[PDB]
Amino acid sequence: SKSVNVAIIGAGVVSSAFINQLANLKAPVAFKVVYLARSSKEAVFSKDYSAVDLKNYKTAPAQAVLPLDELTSYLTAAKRPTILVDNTSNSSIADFYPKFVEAGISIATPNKKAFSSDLATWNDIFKKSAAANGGLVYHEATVGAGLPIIGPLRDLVLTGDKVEKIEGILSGSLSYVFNTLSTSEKSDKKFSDVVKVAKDLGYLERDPRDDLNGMDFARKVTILARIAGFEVESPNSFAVDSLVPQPLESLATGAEFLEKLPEYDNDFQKRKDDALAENKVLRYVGQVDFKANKVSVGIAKYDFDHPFASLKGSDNVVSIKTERYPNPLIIQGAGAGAEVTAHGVLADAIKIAERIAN
Amino acid sequence: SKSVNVAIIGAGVVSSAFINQLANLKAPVAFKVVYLARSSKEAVFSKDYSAVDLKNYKTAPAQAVLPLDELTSYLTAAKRPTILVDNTSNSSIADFYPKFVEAGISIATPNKKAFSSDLATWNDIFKKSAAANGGLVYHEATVGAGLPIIGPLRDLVLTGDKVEKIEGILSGSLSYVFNTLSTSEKSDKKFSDVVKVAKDLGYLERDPRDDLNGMDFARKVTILARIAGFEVESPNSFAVDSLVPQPLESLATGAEFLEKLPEYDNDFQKRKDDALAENKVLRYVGQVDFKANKVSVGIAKYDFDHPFASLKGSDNVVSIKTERYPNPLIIQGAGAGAEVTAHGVLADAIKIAERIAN
Repeated sequence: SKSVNVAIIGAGVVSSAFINQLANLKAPVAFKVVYLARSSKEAVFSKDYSAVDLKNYKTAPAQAVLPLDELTSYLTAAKRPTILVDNTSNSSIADFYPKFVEAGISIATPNKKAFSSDLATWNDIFKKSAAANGGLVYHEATVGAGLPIIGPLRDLVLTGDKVEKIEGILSGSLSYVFNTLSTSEKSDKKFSDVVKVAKDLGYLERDPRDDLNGMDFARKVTILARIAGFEVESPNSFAVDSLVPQPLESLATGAEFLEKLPEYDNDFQKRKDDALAENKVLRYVGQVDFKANKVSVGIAKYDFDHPFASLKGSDNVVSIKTERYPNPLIIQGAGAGAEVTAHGVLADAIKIAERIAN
Repeated sequence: SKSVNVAIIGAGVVSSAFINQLANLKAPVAFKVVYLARSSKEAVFSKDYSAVDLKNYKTAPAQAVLPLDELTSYLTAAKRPTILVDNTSNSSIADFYPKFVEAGISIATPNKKAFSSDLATWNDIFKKSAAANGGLVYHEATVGAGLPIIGPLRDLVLTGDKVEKIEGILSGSLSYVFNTLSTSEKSDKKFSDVVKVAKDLGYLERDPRDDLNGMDFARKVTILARIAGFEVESPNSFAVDSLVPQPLESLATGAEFLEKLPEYDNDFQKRKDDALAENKVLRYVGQVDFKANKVSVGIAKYDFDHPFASLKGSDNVVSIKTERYPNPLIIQGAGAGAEVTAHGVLADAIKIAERIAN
């Protein structure tokens, strides 16, 4: 009986999986899609706020995309509780989050641009969200896709627990590289060989240096740190050890990087064998250490029986050590993928709907 | 600015841990406690619904507790959104949940008696909850205390994911004994000596057979199965391999049972030492197998690399394999304790207040 209006701004397979899960959703609160941008130029919507048929939105009559200023006024004029679903990674759309929040529009998004920018933007979003009639901001899918990381961490902070240590493998592609490369047994597999097979399997982009610089990893560490109380200024304000070797960053094309990368496999082989000599595996981790007053993203060593040393494939994992959890809360699973990301976004949008629908 | 009325029913260490966490809460929703039952005979409440001072409820003028039928009328007469916090294990208040829910009173509790009984009681509670003006029912603290298990599992079922395999260690007591009695090495430590430690170390209660029959384990498995769609009739509808030998069940004293347990110390030694030759570790797990259409609670052999083979003492763990998670979602951490249980109840209460307050 209760209902909310939904505006979907998507592009790729995450948006396609979200619409399909939304169309097949059987829930108490009803969702009515009034705006759906298929690409960066087309959008499906009616002047009378008629429901967009999610079964045939791909062939429905489309118009030019409403600018963010005009989309806000369009959604406000319906006089209904509305949720904005930002299924992109667009920095421009993320810059418009404060305007959406003031106008009473709620946001459910996997985009982490607005949450891993400057600290001022972070404080600005949630201050206007806490204000009267401010929209709700749920962003569980920004860290670990549908894994329950941000939600349980916010409940920890809200009820009075004090977090002292957050460790995590928050990149599916880089988790695959190190789990395939560094185990508890002797191995001769080369760093460049696993990078090249991870690229053609789909874990790394066609140019792997976008994933190997650890910047996307650092954005997720910034989000968890700010939720936990470690108020980081930006993902550039702490140490992020890029996996790209220094003399290979100026190369313009990916083929030149993949051609020169194998000449650094000797340096990685010795480092992996050096840690194996002291009975440890290598892992590319992000750490929020309140005790050490340190936030960092880089390679670390872990004992053979450590939970991180038994990760398989591209599984993500996060370890949350707090005052009430001397032994840390550990959550692991698939941290990426179209369906699991769309699940995290839809779960957030349902929680918002239960709170604002009428 | 917005608020709900709260009626707290409690007893011992969890109730005091919850009241302290609620007294120091800095949340956007206000909680006005209009009824606080300290013991089974004394309660603090006023004719005018005056708020109970949470820092002085112990040294306040107390009245006789209101019977359940009359407590419901007292709470509904205020015409305010109300949450009942049931910090007990009492079976009479659990039986009254349908009356609480139909009256519009929401419930947040760690008491699993209402959720681990007959299947007709389970459907009745959530049908009256789903009905118009029905109270919300949040019970995350029933399985794994404050660990995020029921929440995430409800979400993926709600968004259309198909569960196919749930495994879990759900007893801190039984997790301890099986961790310090079955490893990848080789141990002559016998079954009685491990139990004798927890016999008087607070892990096991006065009568060790209470935490060895696996019935509390079976209660939590029943809850997870019903959430995921395996509608179990009762915890006595599937196999529960009690660790208490049958000839020892007839004894009336826990000390007399423990002294004749070493008769089977060599039988478990045979069980333990043999599984090691198979490169397997013995763990006491609960399983919800949708493919085999079977629920069970008992001993099972697990590999050395399996996550269940390296648990930190009494840490609980749950594994959820679904259509979207071929590699299962795994959540582990402390599954018991007054502060972490109270946190699970408080986080649920906050989620309820976010949905009903005005």
